[PDB]
Amino acid sequence: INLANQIFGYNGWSTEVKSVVIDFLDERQGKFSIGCTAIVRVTLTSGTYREDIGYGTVENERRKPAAFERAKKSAVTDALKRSLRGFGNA
Amino acid sequence: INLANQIFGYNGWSTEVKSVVIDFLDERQGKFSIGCTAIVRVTLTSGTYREDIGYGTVENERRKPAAFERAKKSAVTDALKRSLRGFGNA
Amino acid sequence: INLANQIFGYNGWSTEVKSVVIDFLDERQGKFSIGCTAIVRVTLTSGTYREDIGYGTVENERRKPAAFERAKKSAVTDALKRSLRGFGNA
Amino acid sequence: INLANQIFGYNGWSTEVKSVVIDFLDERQGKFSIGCTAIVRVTLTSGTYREDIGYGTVENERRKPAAFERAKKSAVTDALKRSLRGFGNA
Amino acid sequence: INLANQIFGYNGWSTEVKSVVIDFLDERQGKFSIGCTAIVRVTLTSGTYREDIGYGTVENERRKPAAFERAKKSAVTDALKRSLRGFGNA
Amino acid sequence: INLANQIFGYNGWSTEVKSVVIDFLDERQGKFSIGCTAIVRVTLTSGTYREDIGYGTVENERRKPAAFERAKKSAVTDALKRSLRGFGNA
Amino acid sequence: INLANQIFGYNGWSTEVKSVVIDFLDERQGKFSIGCTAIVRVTLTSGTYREDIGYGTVENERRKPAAFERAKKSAVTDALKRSLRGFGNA
Amino acid sequence: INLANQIFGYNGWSTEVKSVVIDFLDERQGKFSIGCTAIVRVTLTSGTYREDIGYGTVENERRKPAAFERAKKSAVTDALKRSLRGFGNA
Amino acid sequence: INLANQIFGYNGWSTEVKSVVIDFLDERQGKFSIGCTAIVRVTLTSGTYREDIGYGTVENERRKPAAFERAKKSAVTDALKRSLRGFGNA
Amino acid sequence: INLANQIFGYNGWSTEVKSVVIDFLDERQGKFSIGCTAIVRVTLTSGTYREDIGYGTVENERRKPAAFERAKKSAVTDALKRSLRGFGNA
Repeated sequence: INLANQIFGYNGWSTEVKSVVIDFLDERQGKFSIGCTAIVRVTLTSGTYREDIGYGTVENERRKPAAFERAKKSAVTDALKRSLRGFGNA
Repeated sequence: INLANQIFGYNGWSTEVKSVVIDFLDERQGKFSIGCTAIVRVTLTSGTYREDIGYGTVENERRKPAAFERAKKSAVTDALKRSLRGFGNA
Repeated sequence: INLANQIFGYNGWSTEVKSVVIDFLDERQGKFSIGCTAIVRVTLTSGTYREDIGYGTVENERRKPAAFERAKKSAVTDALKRSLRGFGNA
Repeated sequence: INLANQIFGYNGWSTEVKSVVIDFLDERQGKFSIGCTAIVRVTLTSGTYREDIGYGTVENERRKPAAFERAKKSAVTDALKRSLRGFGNA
Repeated sequence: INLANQIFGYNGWSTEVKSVVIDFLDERQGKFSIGCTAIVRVTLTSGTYREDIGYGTVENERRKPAAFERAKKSAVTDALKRSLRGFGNA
Repeated sequence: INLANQIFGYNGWSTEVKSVVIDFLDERQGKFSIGCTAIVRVTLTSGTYREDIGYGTVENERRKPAAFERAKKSAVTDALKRSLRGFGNA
Repeated sequence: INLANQIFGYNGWSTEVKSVVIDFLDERQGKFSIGCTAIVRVTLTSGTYREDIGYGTVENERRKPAAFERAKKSAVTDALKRSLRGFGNA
Repeated sequence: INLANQIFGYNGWSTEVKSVVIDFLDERQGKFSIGCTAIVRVTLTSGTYREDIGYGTVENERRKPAAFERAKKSAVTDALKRSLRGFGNA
Repeated sequence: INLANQIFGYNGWSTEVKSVVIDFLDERQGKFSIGCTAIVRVTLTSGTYREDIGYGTVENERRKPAAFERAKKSAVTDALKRSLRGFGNA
Repeated sequence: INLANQIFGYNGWSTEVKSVVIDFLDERQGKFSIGCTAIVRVTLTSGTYREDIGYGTVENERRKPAAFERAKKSAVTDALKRSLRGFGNA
């Protein structure tokens, strides 16, 4: 993630999470196999964006952190997917 | 997709997903046959937009990654359809 | 479709799929006879727009590819309706 | 329609279908008597719009997609209604 | 209506149908007695406007053109009501 | 009503029917005793708006023009109430 | 109300009825004891507003003008409440 | 309230009633013990704005002026809370 | 609260209660243990806004002022949470 | 959070809680295990924004401050994730 804040400047690239929505909710023998779709929209200092969508899922999560960490992995998967789409080296 | 970044500038073309919708969900013998339609937008450096619409489907997906890669691959095929429709070589 | 990119410049005309809506869904003998209507508004550089409506239909599509095909054919019909509606030769 | 492109310029008038709605749906002995109401808004190069309301109908069309052409005829008769209301010869 | 196009410039007055609503629906011995209220706003070239509303009703219409000409007569009656409301001779 | 067009210029004052709302509906022995509240807003050439509310009610109307003249009379009495509020003599 | 037109100019003080809501409806021995709440904002020529809220109620109204004079009296008393709020003598 | 009109100018301080919400309704032995919340803002001639909420409650109000106190006393106490919040002496 | 007006200018800060919401309603033998969530946004004269979220609760309140607790507990808690977040001494 | 006020100026960064929503509510042996997601958006003086989401959970909270603590500490965890994502040292 810091590689992005390294290719662009400390005030070069921005983030605006459009929508983060739940896909399903499971209760099978206490397992919570749930996923989420997140759409972040980066904005370089040149006013060029790269909106995309990423997914984040968790399988068992008995303690009920299934809604805890799914959000962060989904959001960071989308940040990685934006770099995959463009700005691979610049 | 990288060819689009090659033909345009590194800050020449953009992407604005505005409509990701899942149409049907199946439960047949555990298999999930689901589809998704994605509509994106592009603010080109010259301010021209080749909006379009793409579709992606998955047949069995026993582990339920059906809702996982449907969105990503629908978005990528719709971005490909954007090149297919307009900007054939430029 | 490429003739539109030819009679105009590579950045001459635009496209904005305003509304794609499906009308019905059939299951008679496992056949899916479904049709959708789509509205688009191409935009010339001068700013003139041409809004239309286009309908795309499929008859049997037993393995349910209808949703995949309906959008593409509706968009193609919509664009042809634009071409006949205006800018026939310029 | 081409006569309108003749009196005006190739980039003189516009078109905007913003309200296309379906009043009823009949299945009398398989026949589909359905109608639709469409509202267009043409815009001259001088900026003087002209918005009216046009209606179309179909009587039998035992083919299930009787919705295929209703929109087209409603829109064209609504454009004809715009021609009738104003700009009769210019 | 052509008298309005005569007193005003061909590009002098404009028109936009704000709302077109259906009051009721009757099925008495197959006869349809239905009415609509239409609100249009006209706009002179000087920027002044004259909003008003009009009503159009049909009694029997056994063929069911009851929804066919109700809208046209409502819009016509309401433009006439605008003419009587203001711009009587200029 | 014409006195308003006389004290102001033909292009001095305007009118904007903001909202017409039907309070109730009656069916007693076929008689329709119904009313409506119309809120119009006028605008002088000096940009001084005068918004108000008026009401028109019918008592019997066996033929059912009860929804026909209620709206027009309500709009008229509200336009009159606007003059009662301000612009009495100017 | 005319005193407000006297203290200010003929085009100095404006009115904008923003929210008229009736809270309840009674049918007790046919008598209608109903109330209405009206919120309007006035505007001086100096671009200073003075928003408030007033209430108009009626008790018996056997003829059912209960919905007739409620709005008029609510708007009147709310304008009076604006006068009490500010512009007491100017 | 007049002290506010004294500390600032006659056209220096404004009022914008934003949200009046009725909390509940009581019918106990005909007594109406009801409360209301009013959110208003004031605007100073310098462009600064103070926004707050105020609550008004009534216990018995056998005659049912309970809704009458909503329009007056809740707004009054919220306006007082605005002065409490700021501009205590200037 | 007055200390914030003291470090700031008399017209330097602003308050905007964005959202006051009820969380729950409890009726325990007359007790009302309810809490409310208030999000307010402040704005300094330098155009530097600062949003946050505050909470205010009441335990027994047999007299039912449990709804009025707001602007006296919850909103002032948000005013204090904003002060804690930033502008600790300036 | 004060460290952010140290690296940036007293009027350098901002905060805007765009959406806080509670995920679930548990009533197990009186204990409440609830979670909340908050989306804040910091804004630097240079018009650069870190939009992000964070989560806050509470397990037992028998007294029911569960809806009280989560709102504050989830927003705090998410403002911390702001620094975790960007502006590591500046």
